[PDB]
Amino acid sequence: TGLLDGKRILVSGIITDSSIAFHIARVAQEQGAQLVLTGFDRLRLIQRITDRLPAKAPLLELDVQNEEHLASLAGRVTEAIGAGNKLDGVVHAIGFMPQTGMGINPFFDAPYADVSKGIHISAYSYASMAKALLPIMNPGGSIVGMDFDPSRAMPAYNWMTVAKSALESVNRFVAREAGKYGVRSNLVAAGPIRTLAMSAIVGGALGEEAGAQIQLLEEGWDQRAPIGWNMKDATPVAKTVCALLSDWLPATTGDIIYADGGAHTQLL
Amino acid sequence: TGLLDGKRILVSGIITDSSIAFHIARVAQEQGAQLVLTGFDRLRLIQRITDRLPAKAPLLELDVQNEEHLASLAGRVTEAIGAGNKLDGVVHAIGFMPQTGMGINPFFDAPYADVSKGIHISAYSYASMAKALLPIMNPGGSIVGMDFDPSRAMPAYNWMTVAKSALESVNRFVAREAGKYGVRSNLVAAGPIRTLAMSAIVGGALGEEAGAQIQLLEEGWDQRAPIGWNMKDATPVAKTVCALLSDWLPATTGDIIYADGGAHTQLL
Amino acid sequence: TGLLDGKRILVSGIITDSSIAFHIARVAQEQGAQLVLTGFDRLRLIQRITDRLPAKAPLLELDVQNEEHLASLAGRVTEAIGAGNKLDGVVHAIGFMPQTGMGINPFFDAPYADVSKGIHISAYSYASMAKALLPIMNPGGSIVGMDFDPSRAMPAYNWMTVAKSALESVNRFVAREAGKYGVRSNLVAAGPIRTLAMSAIVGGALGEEAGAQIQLLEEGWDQRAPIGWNMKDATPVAKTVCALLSDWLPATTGDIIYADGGAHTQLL
Amino acid sequence: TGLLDGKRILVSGIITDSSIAFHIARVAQEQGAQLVLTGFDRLRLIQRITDRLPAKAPLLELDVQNEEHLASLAGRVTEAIGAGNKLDGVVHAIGFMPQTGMGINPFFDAPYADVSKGIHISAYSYASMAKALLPIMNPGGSIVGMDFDPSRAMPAYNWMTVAKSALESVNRFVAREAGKYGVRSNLVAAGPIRTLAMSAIVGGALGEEAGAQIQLLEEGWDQRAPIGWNMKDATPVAKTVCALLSDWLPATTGDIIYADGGAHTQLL
Repeated sequence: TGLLDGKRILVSGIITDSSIAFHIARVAQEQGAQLVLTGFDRLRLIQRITDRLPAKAPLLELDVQNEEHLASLAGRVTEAIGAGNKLDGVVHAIGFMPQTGMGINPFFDAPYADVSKGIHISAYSYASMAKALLPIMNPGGSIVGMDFDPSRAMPAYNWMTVAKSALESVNRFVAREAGKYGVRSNLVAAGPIRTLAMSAIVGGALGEEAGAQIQLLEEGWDQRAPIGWNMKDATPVAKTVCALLSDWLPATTGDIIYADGGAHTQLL
Repeated sequence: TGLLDGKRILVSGIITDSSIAFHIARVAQEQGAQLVLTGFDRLRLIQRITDRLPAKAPLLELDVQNEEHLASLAGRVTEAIGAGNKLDGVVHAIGFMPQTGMGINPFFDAPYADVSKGIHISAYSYASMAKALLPIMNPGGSIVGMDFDPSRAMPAYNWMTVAKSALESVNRFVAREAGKYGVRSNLVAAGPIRTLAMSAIVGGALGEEAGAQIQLLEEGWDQRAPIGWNMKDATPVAKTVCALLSDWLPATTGDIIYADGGAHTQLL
Repeated sequence: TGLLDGKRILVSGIITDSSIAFHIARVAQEQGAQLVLTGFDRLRLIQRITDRLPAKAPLLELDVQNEEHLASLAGRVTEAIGAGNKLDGVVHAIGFMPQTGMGINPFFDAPYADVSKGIHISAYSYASMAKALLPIMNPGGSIVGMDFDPSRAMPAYNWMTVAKSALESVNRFVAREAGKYGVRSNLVAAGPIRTLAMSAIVGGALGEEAGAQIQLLEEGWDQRAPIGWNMKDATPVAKTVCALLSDWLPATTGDIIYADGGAHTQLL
Repeated sequence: TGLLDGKRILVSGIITDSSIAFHIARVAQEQGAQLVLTGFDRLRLIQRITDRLPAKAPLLELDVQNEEHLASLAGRVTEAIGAGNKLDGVVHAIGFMPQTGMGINPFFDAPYADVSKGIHISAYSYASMAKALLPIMNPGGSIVGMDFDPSRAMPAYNWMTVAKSALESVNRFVAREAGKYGVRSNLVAAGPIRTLAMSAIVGGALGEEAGAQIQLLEEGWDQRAPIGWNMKDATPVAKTVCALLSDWLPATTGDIIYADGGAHTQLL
């Protein structure tokens, strides 16, 4: 059976088999969910890099900045899951901020064009995935986005934090649209997960000054977290997203679940 | 198979079979948990109630304000669960504020003795129960208290709100103690549930003024909750506690999960 | 005498004489501030309106979306205030959301173009103005923007709420930059004031259907506010901004001061 | 002239001359306020300290744990300020947790009688004084308590933190009551300041480990604070308290002003 047994869940954001979305997809399939995966205009690129999930899953093209991809999402999901089936779950794990908005570009030097793209994909596309999929979501259904607690400013994250503040705000509005469908909308605020993107940042692609800043932020999590924080382990975070996809948090929406080791709840 | 399968879980606070504790225990059992219940005083009267549970559970005595109680709990639990066995969960679902500090009475008119007693039971006993039980908890274990979001003042909850503020703060310190045991500590902040004392609040014993203030409270909650809020139904709360008791929020502690229909995320 | 004696303060966002900006600027002047005003699209109507102010203040053009206006702002402000003088205060009271992102229009129907513009104006420009003006601010300086508590979703406000969420996040990052200059950055989270966007999609008229939600929403401030809320009266919010522009809140930055009658502290 | 000119302000909790409390009174007097002061057992030692204040103030006796002191205070305050004179401000700067609930003693080991006493003095007495004093406050008045951000758990502060959480809640409720008199109630959430029992309770009289763990705690402020935090300067806090005592924050109540260098707004 498993936690998500029977549930039809669309999972966006997988880019690598170390993506938070990939582990979310993984844990979901292990828990019996039936997935529909999405990846940007690169349904063929997500093809190479996800033949690694426990079960096969239809993969669909979605560039969330593409209003056509969005108008047709519901259409192709249905095609994918079977006419007469609906989604039980939607995982939005799409986050992106041009590195001009997050990494060593001064916070002030991030062009709005880039911030705006960061917010399009990171925050707004949450409302657009909700708009696209809510009509093909079952009551008791669950939308989950990925958050990184922006409630305090932090070095390097910069405009991405801004985008996550925006996303949290968007989440409470999604929940209110979502609740007309009996659907809940929540975010999972993850502690830092050193994946493909994060390790190059800390590896100094976005330079010494930002890698340092991220490293020192990211190391504060484990010190802070009463239960610690392994940034190399997406599983706790994937399991939390699946808890949100399950029927075990039936009265939470508009909300944020911290899967951060309890870091956010401790000063030091 | 069940969410909580193979979990040993202490549930405190079942005083009647409608109190969220009862529902927690019930769902916990339906999820495959082996319960140790606590009660104090009317212990033969509490076993009459816990007899209405799906499964037998040892009922131990525990006045949470007391020590031949608290200091002996771990021992008595260990005897109840057996040599070699530890608890995976602790549920604190004890809330008491003398009615002088409740909705009927002016905020300024609650004596400290009563406030103090209400905080002892509702907040400080959370630390007490963690102190008592942590030694006999398994890593990955989970302590959950019951919260009623006190971040905004509400009339006709008065000092109880204050007690829940205190609880929330206690929860975060407990988490930091619990983490040393690999153990989570969280609060489930429930929407308003009618019991036999929060029921006896609205039922008549509060008189017009406090009964109307509480109904205005509870009705706005349903309005606010994007997925709605059912005053009468403890299940969503009970499931949430169980989520928390499960392995599915392994990265959450010091924290609060709002099982409140999302009301706290919406202004109207 | 006067809170703001000797202080030079840039006030942006005066479009009207009822606008929070107008009253901030008036209060600042009554308090002995020397103002610089900025404005954009109807600059001669603006000059008419800034006349209704106790003292004349130069109006400089400033389209916050215009990077060249921004790049030139300090030098114009400086020529306006005389060389060797720097600003002590900056008021950002610019907030705008294309009404696709507000009022009667779905949250889901706002094109991103519109959300992006509103966030540009409402949130990003706060960092823009900080960037433009920090170089010409005195230590002990203050930058204040206008917030509307977006911590909880509400009907109508929609994408403007999201932009206010972004703005609060923007503000904390701006504080971090501003602090280098010994400058504070804070937001005043105002209760609702009727002017030309919390009253021109309001207006007690865009249907007797969902105009009702917003009416419920907005009359909830006065009712929630322990000291009440007067929607017609920008003075208390203007005074709050002035306190932040003063030296009387010298240890507060990256922060939000709620000038809302304490409504957001109260659930009902 | 003066910020608080004409203001009759009662200030409680002056117990050292290095206090936030002592500096609130000093700054209040420098700003024209006529003070009334209160103290309890160490009455010679308090009358000594308050002599260090630039102006004479009546010192009245007030054990906030004493319902006779409280039910009486208003009469004595009137006696000292003169019949038909009301207070315009009340400052609650009474904070005390017995040692077992603070610093080095585990959080777990604090007996409730200590916790209860700390909460009585630190939180409940905020409602006590408001109740004692609201009847003799002017509309336009202002009650201010001293907070220390308890939103996240930190080492050492322990049950003091819990007390602070409770106070924050108490304040929101005080605002309800107070708002019936035209009176605001707010807390100033100060950064760590080094007092007398902070040249003891972190200076050199808790241990070696409680003058380096509270020190490590407290020095993260100045790191985090965008405009910095001087542990030794209670003036920014005293001034913030006076802002709140002034008419410059007329729309804020039930609230918390963070005079903490903006530290709570920033993660690293």
